[PDB]
Amino acid sequence: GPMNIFEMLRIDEGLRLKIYKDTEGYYTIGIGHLLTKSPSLNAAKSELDKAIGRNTNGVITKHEAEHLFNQDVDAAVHGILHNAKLKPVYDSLDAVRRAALINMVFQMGETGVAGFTNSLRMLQQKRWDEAAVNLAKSRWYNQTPNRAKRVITTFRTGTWDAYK
Amino acid sequence: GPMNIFEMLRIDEGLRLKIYKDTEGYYTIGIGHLLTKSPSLNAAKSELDKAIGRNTNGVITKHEAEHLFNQDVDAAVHGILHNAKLKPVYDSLDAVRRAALINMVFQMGETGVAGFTNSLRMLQQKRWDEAAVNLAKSRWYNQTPNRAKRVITTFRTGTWDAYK
Ligand SMILES: [Cl-]
Ligand SMILES: [Cl-]
Ligand SMILES: [Cu+2]
Ligand SMILES: [Cu+2]
Repeated sequence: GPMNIFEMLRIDEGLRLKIYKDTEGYYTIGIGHLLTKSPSLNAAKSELDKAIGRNTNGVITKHEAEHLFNQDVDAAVHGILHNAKLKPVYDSLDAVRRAALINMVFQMGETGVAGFTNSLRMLQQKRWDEAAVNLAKSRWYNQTPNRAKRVITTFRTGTWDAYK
Repeated sequence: GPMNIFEMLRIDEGLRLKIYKDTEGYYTIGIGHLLTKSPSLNAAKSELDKAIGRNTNGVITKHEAEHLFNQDVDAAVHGILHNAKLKPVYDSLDAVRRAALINMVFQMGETGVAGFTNSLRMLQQKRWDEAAVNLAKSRWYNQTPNRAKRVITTFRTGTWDAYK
């Protein structure tokens, strides 16, 4: 198998077939698919049953998680292209550097990554080292350091060495 | 290896970005995606708007068409796996020939393909020439000869020769 965004996020997020609380405490399933920010487990069960189209009882198959994963990766890509701040940054970046941005939008969302501003401007201006240093000072690095370290390596080197 | 089921159906079905009527007469779009059995263009446009999530106005993009195509191919595979007559034939076939069975299901549906009792039994028993002769005797061959010929050649030879 070769290297791509789908294989990148698979190593980062991992697979979980049952409803679990994430790093922020929100109910999630599959390959890091956020169900609800609501504190109720029942609220998450309704969102899951909606996304799958059957009574899941908080349990899904690997294939069912693959569908959500492919849908989330695609949603992240379209989200970047529809965001006025994210799209000019995206188009400038190369194939491998685009994947690193998708990873962040998969993890934090459209609005969350668009709030970086300075780091986004640095990547658009091709300043790879300056952006890498600035990303470590962010709240994203303090919360998930293992995750961010691999993404920062991808944005600075322009290669997928952090996964090889 | 650029040849597979997706490429096989791209050749057989073709790509159309405007609402068209199939061989049967029903409103279709993309790479053979059935919209409705209704003879209304207003009803089909509504079914296309609900499938995409925007005011399409009868026209879709190549990307939107690839989404519907991936959904239909997946649905065709599930149709085989959920069917008790289709699954043992599927599991006994090689990769190239599995694609020819998915092709038939994509085109006719799980129920219609299960009606080829004798031909399916011949495919399960590895009787390639006998299956080829019997499949040509069907209404499927009379209604759409050129597509059936290709699928038959694939089942007969176990190669991609009918396409490339
Ligand atoms: Cl997500
Ligand atoms: Cl038959
Ligand atoms: Cu898409
Ligand atoms: Cu599926």
